[PDB]
Amino acid sequence: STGSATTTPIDSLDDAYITPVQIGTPAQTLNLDFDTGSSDLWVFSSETTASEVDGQTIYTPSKSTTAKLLSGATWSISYGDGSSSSGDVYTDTVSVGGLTVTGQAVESAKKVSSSFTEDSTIDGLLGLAFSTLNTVSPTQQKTFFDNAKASLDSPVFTADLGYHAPGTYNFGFIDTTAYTGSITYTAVSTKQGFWEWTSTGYAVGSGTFKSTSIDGIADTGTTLLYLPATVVSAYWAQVSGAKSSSSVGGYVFPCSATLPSFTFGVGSARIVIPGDYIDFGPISTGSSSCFGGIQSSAGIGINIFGDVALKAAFVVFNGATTPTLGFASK
Repeated sequence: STGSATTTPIDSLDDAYITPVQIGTPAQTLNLDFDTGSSDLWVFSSETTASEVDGQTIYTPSKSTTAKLLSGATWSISYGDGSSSSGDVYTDTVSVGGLTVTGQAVESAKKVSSSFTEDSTIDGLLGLAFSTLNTVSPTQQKTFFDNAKASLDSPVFTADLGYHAPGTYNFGFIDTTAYTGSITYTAVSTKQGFWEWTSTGYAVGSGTFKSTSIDGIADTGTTLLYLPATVVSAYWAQVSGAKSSSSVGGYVFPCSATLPSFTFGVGSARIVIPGDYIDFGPISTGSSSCFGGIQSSAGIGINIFGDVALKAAFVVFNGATTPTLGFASK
């Protein structure tokens, strides 16, 4: 089997991407944030505290003939940005882009933090990291990909995120028309439950490539590119007037600036992030100070190849017995 779904930026900055997901019988379609940095599929629901729902589409398990309470199971998650959610669990039929999993754990939110309430466009998350990070207790549950894997033509999914435009998540096949050149594959460590890999270095604009190992995770659920402070300083030093602002919470730059590209290494191959991808606009409406899309990972504890990096590539998440990651230009 295979599946293919379009993923759409939630706003003009590509702050996140939403992908329609069918849950239950008859289908209830929710727009979920596909997140390769977590492993819970959770949704706004009929059980969510009413004061914490503001425009989201909710899953109502009582209206699904295939929903079954997973008795005794609860979940609770916190994300790197400080947001969180928690609740109980149903199993139900879940389909993405024509690909159907029966018995998928659908984690129903009873509580969500302010960040989620305030974002009307995201109805929940669909985790695509390794199932070892799934938070369901006392019986840990499998991700949608893990459940689908054995049925898929090939045990892979791909992320093809657009810059200021829609893109595609495919399951079970590699669309050879979706990228240019060849795909370069690189080793993955699953020891922390992430799609963790090692970049071979970086370049700033037309500068010389610096060969250096950068351990990080491929994370579709993080907006920006978070790298070591040395690397990030080297980038922003090429932008006149750029500076790290503790009050704003990262590097800002004059909105009048032209940003250089940023290149990262995948084995001997190179992915170029155009400068435009690194502009996240005025820090506040009408400001001439703009927020940078490359930020320091210092104090996160891990480097994160978020959407800023991933949308510059066609990315293969290979879930074979020994997982790997593939990157191609597009």
